[PDB]
This record gives sequence, structure tokens and C-alpha cells, in this order.
Amino acid sequence: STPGAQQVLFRTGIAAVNSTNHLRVYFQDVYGSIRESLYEGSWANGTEKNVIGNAKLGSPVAATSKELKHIRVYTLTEGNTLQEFAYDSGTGWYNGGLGGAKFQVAPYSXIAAVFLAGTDALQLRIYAQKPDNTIQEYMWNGDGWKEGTNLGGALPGTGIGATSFRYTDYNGPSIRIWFQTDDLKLVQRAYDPHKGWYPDLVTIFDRAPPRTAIAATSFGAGNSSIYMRIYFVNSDNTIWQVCWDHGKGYHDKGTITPVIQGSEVAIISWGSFANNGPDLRLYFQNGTYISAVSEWVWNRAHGSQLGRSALPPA
Amino acid sequence: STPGAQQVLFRTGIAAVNSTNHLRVYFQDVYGSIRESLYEGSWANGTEKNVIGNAKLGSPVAATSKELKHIRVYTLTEGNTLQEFAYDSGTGWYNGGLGGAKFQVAPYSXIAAVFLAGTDALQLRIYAQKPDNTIQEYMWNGDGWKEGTNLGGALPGTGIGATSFRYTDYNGPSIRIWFQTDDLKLVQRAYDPHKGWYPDLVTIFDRAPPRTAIAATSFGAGNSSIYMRIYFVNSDNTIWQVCWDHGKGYHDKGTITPVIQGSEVAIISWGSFANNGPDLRLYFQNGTYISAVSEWVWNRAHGSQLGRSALPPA
Ligand SMILES: C[Se][C@@H]1O[C@@H](C)[C@@H](O)[C@@H](O)[C@@H]1O
Ligand SMILES: C[Se][C@@H]1O[C@@H](C)[C@@H](O)[C@@H](O)[C@@H]1O
Ligand SMILES: C[Se][C@@H]1O[C@@H](C)[C@@H](O)[C@@H](O)[C@@H]1O
Ligand SMILES: C[Se][C@@H]1O[C@@H](C)[C@@H](O)[C@@H](O)[C@@H]1O
Ligand SMILES: C[Se][C@@H]1O[C@@H](C)[C@@H](O)[C@@H](O)[C@@H]1O
Ligand SMILES: C[Se][C@@H]1O[C@@H](C)[C@@H](O)[C@@H](O)[C@@H]1O
Ligand SMILES: C[Se][C@@H]1O[C@@H](C)[C@@H](O)[C@@H](O)[C@@H]1O
Ligand SMILES: C[Se][C@@H]1O[C@@H](C)[C@@H](O)[C@@H](O)[C@@H]1O
Ligand SMILES: C[Se][C@@H]1O[C@@H](C)[C@@H](O)[C@@H](O)[C@@H]1O
Ligand SMILES: C[Se][C@@H]1O[C@@H](C)[C@@H](O)[C@@H](O)[C@@H]1O
Ligand SMILES: C[Se][C@@H]1O[C@@H](C)[C@@H](O)[C@@H](O)[C@@H]1O
Ligand SMILES: C[Se][C@@H]1O[C@@H](C)[C@@H](O)[C@@H](O)[C@@H]1O
Ligand SMILES: C[Se][C@@H]1O[C@@H](C)[C@@H](O)[C@@H](O)[C@@H]1O
Repeated sequence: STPGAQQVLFRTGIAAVNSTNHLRVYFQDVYGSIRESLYEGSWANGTEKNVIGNAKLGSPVAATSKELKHIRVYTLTEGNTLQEFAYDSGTGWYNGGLGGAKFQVAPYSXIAAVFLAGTDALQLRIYAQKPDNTIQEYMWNGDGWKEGTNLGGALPGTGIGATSFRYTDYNGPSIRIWFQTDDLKLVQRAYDPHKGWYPDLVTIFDRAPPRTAIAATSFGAGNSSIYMRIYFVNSDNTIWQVCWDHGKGYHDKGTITPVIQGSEVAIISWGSFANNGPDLRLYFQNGTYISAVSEWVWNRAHGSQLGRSALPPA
Repeated sequence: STPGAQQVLFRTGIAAVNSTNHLRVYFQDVYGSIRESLYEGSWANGTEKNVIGNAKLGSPVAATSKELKHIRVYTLTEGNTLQEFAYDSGTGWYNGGLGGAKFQVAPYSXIAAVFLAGTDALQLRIYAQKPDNTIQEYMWNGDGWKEGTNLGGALPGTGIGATSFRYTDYNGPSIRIWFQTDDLKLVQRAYDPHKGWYPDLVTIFDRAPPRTAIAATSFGAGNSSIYMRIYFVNSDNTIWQVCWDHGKGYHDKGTITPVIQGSEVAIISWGSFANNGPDLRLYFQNGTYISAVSEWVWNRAHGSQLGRSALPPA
């Protein structure tokens, strides 16, 4: 191992944000602090001087951004309430408003977060699991936090993946979320502005490990067209990918890379097939230096490759 | 799931003690409390009424006993010091002396504990991992806690299994400990009263998952003879067993039962092959009610069988 790597919690929550190839990765240290590693042409930070706040040990870690102008990082307090660390350009980091709402969730809740796509306005949708095991949406539309739509029952401790995109022919945002049901299937719920939350539940995987990690991205929005990728940890102790491609729908799935038992997973993307992309980066633990966070890369130049072996502070 | 099963921490530390078929099982709830479930002709307890103390979330949990007259349960404080919850018949539960010594260990340390075999005196040996990744023994011999032997380097966050037995031709106790080295092998170290700690590490398994759980038991001590069993979680997401049997040594190993990715494991035993035994009981998580603790049984009557499907409070 390395002393650095030993600072990273084993099975830490992991989240990532980006503006194209300018990246940030969030994780929890063994003391419960949430730290930020950074990529601006090289890997940096992730040290005890790069702490953005504290959360209960073992907390979920979620993040979403508008480029690197606005970053929001979501975790659980010791009281199992949702909280938010906020970065705005020209201010820096501060404690966001979410914590003050004291939204209480199940102690084993995961979190997913999106800024709504295709507007300049800062609108947020956060997803977590209430004590009754339902998935609840929480909303910020610029005038205070309030509950949004309740999306129904899920497996207690389900992972939650989320993405927002805006079709170029629509005048409002779309949302897709994924989670696991009691029967262990992985499913999608979907929001479009005309149909609202669709009264359906699309199965994307028939049977996954209980409380498997779930992470999702989308790219290449067009006229009534989108590309999506959902990742989870399968029973083979590897991350699997599920693909949605416009014109084919949910048409393929398969193994991507090995991970430790119970690894968490984060995904970021940029670009699209139409612009010499997309680019994908996954973050996870695969046993490098025992507890370091590792990266997997997809790009048009070289396809599927392992990226940075061990993120800072390793 | 069930409301009770939802209180059990997913990947909780697990420990167990017994006097023959009178059983106690310790685990951590989602709030960090350490709870006791019991078997006295039937299963009970494990509720908010059966809390014995508090420990850092995700703490190791180890326990040892002299029958059910003296029980000691070891975990980490938020400060990463060793602490002890103690039960003595008549006294009940109390905060043991160990905490006062403020022994600082790695935040990712595991714990093993034994009462030394073959004496009525209360003599304890506790094993944990220091920040320099060495395995340290801590001793109680009736006059305060002291550091004992340091057993050298180990993989950071290694599991630690321990047992003590007394050969019927010896005049003092033996100790065996197992842990994982940086190369990912699982090794034994051994103490006997004529040799002290043997200089050599003995490999019991060539390659195991990093930071796999390790738990051990022994039974059937005779003249220069013993039987031992060591359990760990393999890369196939099952508990494997490693067998020492007198006259054959370390001669077999294999899978026992499936578990959740990253399950912890506890083992208790009683009786012997000579006297229509032994009895073995393993405790682990295998996904029953998502987060319940389950039991596996070995006995002469029926051999290998699943036992209680979901321990109390499930
Ligand atoms: C073309 Se270098 C490649 O992409 C960068 C944006 C980073 O993800 C880096 O770790 C990786 O090796
Ligand atoms: C321009 Se300051 C730099 O980039 C911001 C987007 C944040 O990630 C901050 O923590 C970092 O130090
Ligand atoms: C100056 Se409001 C700030 O930004 C919004 C987009 C929300 O994240 C809110 O909780 C936060 O405090
Ligand atoms: C407008 Se949200 C309000 O102001 C922000 C700047 C933060 O202090 C946040 O915690 C608070 O709830
Ligand atoms: C305009 Se309805 C409002 O915003 C949508 C984008 C969804 O988050 C929905 O659940 C919410 O009630
Ligand atoms: C009108 Se297809 C709609 O949007 C796609 C992008 C998918 O999420 C599909 O499951 C959904 O029903
Ligand atoms: C046309 Se390759 C397809 O799309 C890429 C964006 C990656 O998700 C890759 O894993 C997949 O097989
Ligand atoms: C002969 Se019942 C058998 O043994 C008891 C001692 C308990 O382990 C119980 O759960 C098991 O089914
Ligand atoms: C006779 Se009290 C009963 O048995 C003791 C040995 C302990 O396990 C205690 O917690 C339990 O309530
Ligand atoms: C009446 Se001392 C009591 O029992 C000893 C055996 C030790 O476990 C010690 O730490 C504890 O406080
Ligand atoms: C009699 Se030496 C004393 O007790 C032995 C049983 C071992 O625990 C050893 O490490 C310790 O120094
Ligand atoms: C004099 Se064999 C001695 O004791 C056995 C019980 C085993 O632990 C073995 O590895 C060790 O060398
Ligand atoms: C004589 Se069967 C042998 O010993 C029992 C005590 C159990 O450990 C069993 O799994 C093993 O195969």
C-alpha cells in the first residue's frame, strides 16, 4: 500500500464532476472527511488540505455540476439527514442550503443528484431513500428546498443512479433514474415534460447483487434522441455496463473492469459520437495499493483502457 | 426485508461466544451501537433493548469468553483506540479497562481476542494493527493492560483470526493467529510455551481478496494434538474453510456457503470428534432479508446445513 492510499476509506462513496476533460473526484477518508482530487492536465490534491466537509462514516457521496462553475456534493450527516457542500466560481466552497431542510432518510440510503439540463437557471433534483424504503425526490428551483415526486418502493439500501439531459427539440428537461427493486432487478424510472414520470418501470438488468452500486451518465442529446450508460457491480466482482443507444434502445450489456467486493462507482462523460467522442471516465476501487481509487477510460482514440492507477492521495 | 433486519449494518462486524449450545452473537446496528443476540434453546434479543455499548461506524467486532461466565467484546472508538465491553456473571455489562490504556491503532485495523486456554485465571490476548501496519498483541494478566509481542508487518486492514488451546500434555497455553500479508497470502503465526512465537509464517492460502474477513476456531485438544478451522471470504463471494486435523496437518480447504460481497464472519465451536462432535456455527451475511445475519451449522447428525436463516432482530 502507500501512506496516501491508506487514507482512503475502503468502499468509500465516490462521485465525480467535470467540464470536458477538467475533472474533480470526491471520496471519503478513513476519518469521515470528504476530500476532492483534481485533474487539470495532471492529477492533484486529495490530501487532508483538500477537505470540503464531513459526513457520517460510510456515507453515500454524490455530486453534480454545471461545468466547473457550480459544483454540489451530497452526503449524509450523523443524523441521517441530507446535506450539501457547494462550490460557486468567485465564492469558493460553502455549506449549501440542503442541510437546513433536515430531510431525514433511511440510515442506509444512497443519494443521486442532477442539475436539470438545458437551462441557465440552477435547478436541482436529489434522490434518496426514506425510512419507508421509497425513493423520494427533493427539489431546488431557486426559492428554497422542498420535496418533489415520490417514485415508489425500492430495495432497502438500493444504489441510485441519475442523469438529466434535454432533447434539442424539447423545451424542458428530461430525467432518468435507476435503482434496484425488492426482487433484485435493476430498473429505470423516467421523466419527460409531457408525460411527467412515466407510469412504468423498465427493467435494465434481471438480477443484481443486493445493494449493488449504481451510476449513470448520458451524452449526445439530439432531436428526440439520447445515449445513456448505466454501471453496476455484478456478482462476478466486476463493473457491468448497460447501454442505451438511440435507434436501438437498451440493446447490450457486459463486463467492463474488475473491482473489489462491494466497490462503489462513479461515472462522468463529455462529448458525443458526433464530435469525436464520447469520453467516459469511471472511478472505483479495484485493490490498487489495497484502498486507492482507480480510473477506467473510454475514448475514440483507444477504446476501453485502464486510466490512472491510483488517484491522489495515493 | 423486515424493520429488524434493516437495523443490522450491512457488512457489520460479527463476533460470537458460547458455552456448548448456549450462544451469543454480537453485531453493529446502523447507528453504531453494538447489540447482542442470544440462543438459549431458542433465538431472541438483538433489539434496541440489547445494546452493550457504542463504537465507530464500521468498527471491527471481536469477542471471547470463559463459557458464559465472563464475556469481553472488543471494538474501536471514534478515536481509533481499542475499547472493551465486559460481562461478568452477577455484575452484568460494564465498560472494561482496556479503553483506559488508549491504545491507538490504524483506523482500518481489525481486532482478534482470546482468553488463554487451560486456566481458570482471566488472561487475555488482543491482536490489532498499529499505524505502521504491524500486528500488535495487547495483554491482560491481572495487573493492567500492557503491550505484548509485536508480530511484524501485515497487509493494511488485514483480517485477524485467533484461537487459544492447551494441549493436555503441556503446562501452558498455545496461541495461533492468522492474517494476510502484503502479497495477499493468508498466513499463520504460532505461539507455544517452549518456543514462544515461532519465527516462521506458515502459508494457509496462496491468494485471498484484499482485506478479506478471517475467523478461526480450534477444538479437541489432546496430547500434542489439536483440530483447527479457519474461515475467510474468497473471490467467489463464498466463505472458504481451511482444515488442520491432527495427523494430517493443513490438508484440505474448500467452499462452505455463499455470502454477500465483503461479508464479515464469526465462528464458534464445542465438543470433539472423540465425543460425537464437534459442533460448529458460522455467522455471516448472505443477503437474507437483505441485511440480516445468517447461520451455518456443522454437526455429526447432519453435517453441513444452513441454520437460522435470519438472526434476531430480523
Ligand atoms: C488523455 Se489522458 C486520460 O484522460 C484524462 C482526462 C484523465 O482521465 C487521465 O487520468 C486519463 O489517463
Ligand atoms: C478554481 Se479552484 C479549483 O477548482 C474548483 C472548480 C473547485 O474544484 C476547487 O475545489 C478547486 O480548488
Ligand atoms: C446561494 Se443558493 C445555493 O445554490 C443552490 C443551487 C442550492 O444548491 C442551494 O442549496 C445552495 O445553498
Ligand atoms: C440561499 Se440558501 C442559504 O444561503 C446560502 C449561501 C447558504 O448559507 C445556505 O446554507 C443557506 O440556506
Ligand atoms: C415541473 Se414538475 C417538477 O419538476 C420536474 C422536472 C420533476 O422533477 C418533477 O418530479 C417535479 O415535480
Ligand atoms: C420514449 Se423512450 C424513453 O426515453 C428513453 C431515452 C428511455 O429512457 C426509454 O426507456 C424511455 O421510455
Ligand atoms: C460504440 Se462502443 C460503446 O459505446 C462506448 C461509448 C462505450 O460505452 C463502450 O463501452 C460501448 O461498447
Ligand atoms: C440443534 Se438446533 C441448531 O443448533 C442451535 C445450537 C442453534 O445453532 C440453532 O440455530 C441451530 O438450528
Ligand atoms: C444471564 Se443475563 C444473559 O446472559 C449473559 C451471559 C449475557 O449474554 C447477557 O447479556 C444476557 O442478558
Ligand atoms: C475486573 Se477487571 C475486567 O476484567 C479483566 C479480565 C479485563 O477484561 C479488564 O479490562 C476488565 O475491566
Ligand atoms: C508468557 Se510470554 C506472554 O504470554 C504469551 C502467552 C504470549 O501472549 C506472549 O506474546 C506474551 O509475551
Ligand atoms: C508442532 Se506443529 C504446530 O502446531 C500446529 C497446531 C500447527 O499450527 C502448525 O502450523 C505448527 O507448526
Ligand atoms: C470430518 Se468433516 C470436516 O470437519 C468438520 C468439523 C467440518 O469442518 C467439515 O466442514 C469438514 O469437512
